Amino acid sequence: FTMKYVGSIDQGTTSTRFIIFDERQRPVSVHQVPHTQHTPHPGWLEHDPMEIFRSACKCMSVAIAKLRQKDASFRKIEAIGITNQRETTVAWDRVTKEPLCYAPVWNDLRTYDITKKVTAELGGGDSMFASKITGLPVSTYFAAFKMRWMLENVPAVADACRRGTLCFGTIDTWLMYKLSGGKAFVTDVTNASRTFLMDLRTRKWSPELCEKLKIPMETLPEIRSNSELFGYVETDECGVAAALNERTPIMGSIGDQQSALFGNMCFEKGEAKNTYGTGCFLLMNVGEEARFSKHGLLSTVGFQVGRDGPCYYALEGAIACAGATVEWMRRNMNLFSHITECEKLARSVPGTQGIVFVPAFSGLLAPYWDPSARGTIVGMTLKTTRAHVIRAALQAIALQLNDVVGSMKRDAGLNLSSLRVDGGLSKNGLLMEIQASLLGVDILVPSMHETTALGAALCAGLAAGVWTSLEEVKAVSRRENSWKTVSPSGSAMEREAMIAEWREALKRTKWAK
Amino acid sequence: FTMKYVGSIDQGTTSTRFIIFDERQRPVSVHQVPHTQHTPHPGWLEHDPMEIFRSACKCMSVAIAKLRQKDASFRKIEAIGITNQRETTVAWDRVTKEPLCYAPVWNDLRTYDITKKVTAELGGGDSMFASKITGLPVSTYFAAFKMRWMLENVPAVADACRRGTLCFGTIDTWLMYKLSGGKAFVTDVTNASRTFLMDLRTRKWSPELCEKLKIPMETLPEIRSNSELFGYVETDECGVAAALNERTPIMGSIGDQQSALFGNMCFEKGEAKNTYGTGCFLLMNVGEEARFSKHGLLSTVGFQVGRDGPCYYALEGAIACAGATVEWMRRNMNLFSHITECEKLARSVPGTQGIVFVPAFSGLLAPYWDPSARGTIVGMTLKTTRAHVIRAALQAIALQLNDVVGSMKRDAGLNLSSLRVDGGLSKNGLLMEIQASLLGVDILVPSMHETTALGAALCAGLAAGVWTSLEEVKAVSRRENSWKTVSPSGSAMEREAMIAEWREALKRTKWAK
Repeated sequence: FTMKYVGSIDQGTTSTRFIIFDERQRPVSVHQVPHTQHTPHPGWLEHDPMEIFRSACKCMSVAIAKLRQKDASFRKIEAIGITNQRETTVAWDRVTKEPLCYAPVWNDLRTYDITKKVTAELGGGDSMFASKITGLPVSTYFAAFKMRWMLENVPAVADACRRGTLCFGTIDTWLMYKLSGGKAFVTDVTNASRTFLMDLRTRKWSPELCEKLKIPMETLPEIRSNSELFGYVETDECGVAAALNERTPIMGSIGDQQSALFGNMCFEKGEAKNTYGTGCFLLMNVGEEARFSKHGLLSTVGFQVGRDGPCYYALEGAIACAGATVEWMRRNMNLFSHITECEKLARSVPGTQGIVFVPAFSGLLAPYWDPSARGTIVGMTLKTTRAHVIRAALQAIALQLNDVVGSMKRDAGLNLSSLRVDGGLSKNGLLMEIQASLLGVDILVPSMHETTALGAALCAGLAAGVWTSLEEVKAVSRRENSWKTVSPSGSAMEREAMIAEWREALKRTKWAK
Repeated sequence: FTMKYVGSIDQGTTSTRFIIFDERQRPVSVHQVPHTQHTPHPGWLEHDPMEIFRSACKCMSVAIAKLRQKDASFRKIEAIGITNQRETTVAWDRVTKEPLCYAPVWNDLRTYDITKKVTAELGGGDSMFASKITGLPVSTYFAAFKMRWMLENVPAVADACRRGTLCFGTIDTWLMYKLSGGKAFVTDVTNASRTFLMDLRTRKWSPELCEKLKIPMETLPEIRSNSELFGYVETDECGVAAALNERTPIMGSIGDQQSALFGNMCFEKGEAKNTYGTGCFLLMNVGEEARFSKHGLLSTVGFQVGRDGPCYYALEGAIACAGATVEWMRRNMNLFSHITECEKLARSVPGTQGIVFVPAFSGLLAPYWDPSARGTIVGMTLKTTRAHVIRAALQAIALQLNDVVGSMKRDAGLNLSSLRVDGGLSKNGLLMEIQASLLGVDILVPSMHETTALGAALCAGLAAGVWTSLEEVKAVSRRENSWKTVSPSGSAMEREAMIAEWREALKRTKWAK
C-alpha cells in the first residue's frame, strides 16, 4: 500500500520553498524561488506580495511534478502546512483581492517615528507597557506599527479603510487567503503573537489595543491554532490545483521560528532551539504556563495543536550578526575565501589570547539592548592574526547565546536541558563545541536539516492523521532521522575567565551618536 | 677649483652605509653592510662593536672604489661625517683597544631593573626627577643606565674602571675612536644628550648625575659640536686609508634622528621632521633656548654647527607602530599583499565612515605614555571593509603625530612651520595628505630621500668649507635637488571631527594586565 505525503510552504525572508514530506518525515521533493528585496531608502525593506504568492505556487507545482516522476503512484498530498517570516505585513482589498502596496518586512525601519509617537502617547512612555498583554516591547519589528504606517502613509490603504474593504495579514494569512481564493481569512496563534494586537494568555485579539492603536478590528483575521483545517487549495496560479489532483486541505500554519521549535521536537518545557541563520533566534519551550521577562526578551506562543488542545508558550531572544559576521569576515575583510577556512583557522590557535571581538555591527540586542554599540575588537598585539579574530568572532556568538540563555533561565524559572541547533552555522563544529561548553548542555544537530519546514508539515499531518500523536512523531523522528550530539567539555575556570573578558569588552562597544 | 665630495658613515640599528655626496648634495656612490643582531635573552639586543667598525670601513672602501670607476673627476674625500643609532653604549679599554663586551642597543631591556631601581631610590618614584638637567625621563634607552648595567654585570668592565683604562662611548664616540687609531675620544652634543649624564643647558657632563648614578667622569669623552675637526682617519682596517688615498678628516658627527633634522634643512625654530619607518620619530626645532616638556616629550639637542657656535635645541616624540601596523595588516591579517595596494585600497573609500583603529599593539608612546593600551578598533558596521580599516590605520599614524605636534607646540611656545618627511612610509602619498590636512601645513617630501646620511655630510662639508653657510646649503638643496610639496586639503570641520573620534577612541584602548 502507498506512502502518504504532507506539503510545506516555507515562506522565508529572501525566498520561498515547497517541501513534500513523506510519513517517515523525509523531505522527498523540494523547489525554491527567490523574491526581490526592495530597499527604497536606507533602513527600509519591502516585498511584493504577489511575487511571494506566485513563488509559493511555482514551488508547489514544480515540486509536485518531480515527486510524480520518482513515485508515479503518488495520487495526492494529505495536507499542506504554512510557515513564514513573522510580522511582515500585507494590506489587501477584499473584492480586488490584491495588494494595496508592497509589504514592509520584520527588520524594516520606516515605522521608527511611529514607534516613538506610540510609546509616549499610549503607554505613558513605558516600553514593556503592553508586555503583560502582548509579550512584546514597542519596537519597529511588529505588525501593528507597519499596519499603522500603512494607514497613515498609503493613499490606496487609507481609502480602502473607509470603503470598508481593507484586510490586514501577516504572511501566513496572505498565503492562506489566496490559496483558498478569497475563501479564508485566518491567522494562527504564533503569528498573531507578533502583531502587537494579541492578548498573550487568552490568545484572542485585544479590543483595547486595536482601539488604542487605531486599527479597525474588522480588518483583522480570525485567530486559530497551528494544527486544524484552515481552508482548501482552490486556485490554478501555476498549475497548482491541477498538480494537486484533489482539493488538498491547508491544515498547518505557524511562525517560522516556532516552526523550528516544533520541528526540532522541543515539546516539553526547558527544551530550546537556536537557529543560526544570518542572525540568531533562540526559543525555549517554557510550557503551558506563559512567562514574562526583566531582561527585555520576548514572551511568545510556542505552539498549540488543535482548538482548545494545550497551548505551550516560550521566551525568545536574538542576535543580529551571526552568519552575517562570518560572511563579513570573508567578503568585507578578506580574512579567508572558501567557507570551510573559517573553522580551520579558528581551530589552528590555542585561543583568542586576550583579544575580544564583539561583532555588534548593528548594536547589541538581547539582554543588553544597546542601539549605540558597534563592531569592536580589543586587546590586539603584533602577535594577533586573522585566526584569533575568526576564533573571537565565534566565541562572541556563543557568549551572546550564553548571556541570552542565562537571562531566559532566570525569568523562565527553568534550566535549559538540551539545545537543538539549525541553520548553516550549526555545521561548524568548533562553535557548537564552545556553545555546549559555555551553556553546559548537550547540543543536538539534526542531519535532516530542514526543521522549519517540518514544523509546518507536522501540524498539517497531525490534523489529518498521518501521525496520531506527538509521541508517534517523536518516535518516528528517532526511528528515521539522525541526531548528532555535541557534549560539554569545559574547564569551569575557563568559562569564568572567558565571560570576564566578555563582560569587560562590552563596555567599550558604545559608539554611535 | 675642482669637484668636491663629502662622505657620510650611516651606522644604523641593522646596517651601516657609506654614502659619498657631491657639492650639489646628490648621493653619487653608496654601499651597505649588515651586522649581527645578537639576542642572548628575550628583550636583549647587543651589537659586536668591532663588527660594526669593519662594516663602516668596508663600506668606505667599496663606495670609493665604485666612485673612482664611474667618476673621472673624483679625486678624494674632503671630509667624513658620522651619524649613528643613538643611546647604544660601547665599553672598551684604552690599552687593548677592543670591546670588553658587546654593546647593548637602544631598544635593549636588560637595564629595566636598574631603571626602576633608579626611579625609586634616586627620585622617590618621580621618573622626571632629573629631567630639568637632562631633558629626559628615567627609561631603559639612555646610555648611563647601560653603562651602569655593564659595570655591575661585567667584571671585565668593573676591572677596567679601576685602572683608568675604561672608555664608555656611544656609537659616534666608538667609531671616531677606532677610525683615529685610538687617537681621539669625543662625542657630539646630540649624542651626549642621550646619555642621561649631560646637563642640557650647559651641554657639559653634570657631576651631580655622574656621582648620583656612579658612572665616573673619566670613562666619558669630551662633548664637542656636530660640525668641526674631530680628527683624521688613521687606520687601514679594510683597505680604507688606501681607498681614501689622502689625509681625510672626520669633521661631522651627529645622532641619526638629529642628522635627519639637519639633512631636512630644519634650521629655523618651528620646523619639524618626521621619519616614517617601523615606528616614528618626530623632531621639532625649538630654537636657541632649551624648552622642557610638561606633555610627555623629550627635550634634546637639535644641533650645533661649530664649536661655541649657536646650539639649536629640539623636542622629540616617538610612536611605536607606524610601518609595523602596515606590515601587521599584511602578514597577520591578509588585508592586502603587495605594498602598493595599502594606499590604493585606502584611496578607494572616501573616508573611514566612523571607525577608529588605534594600533597600540605594544602600547601608546607619544604624549600619552600608556603601556596597558592595546590595539583596538571601534565603530565597525557591516558597511565597514578592509579598505576602511587600512585607511583608519593610516589616519591613526597622522592623528598621533598631530597629538605629538600639539604637545610640542604647547611646550615650545611656537607653531609648527613646515613638516619635512622621510623614511619609507613617506612614499605613501595618501598618508602624507591626511597628515598635511591635519597639521594644516605644507608637508615637504625630498626626492633625495637619504636625509639621515645627508645631515652628517652637511656637518662635515660646512666644517671643511665645501659649503659656507646654512643658506647656501638650503639654496644648493633647492637648486640642484627636487623637493615635492603636499599642501593641506580638508576642512577644519572634518579635522575637528576626525580628532574628536580619535580622542574618544583612546578612552577605549586600555586593556593589558
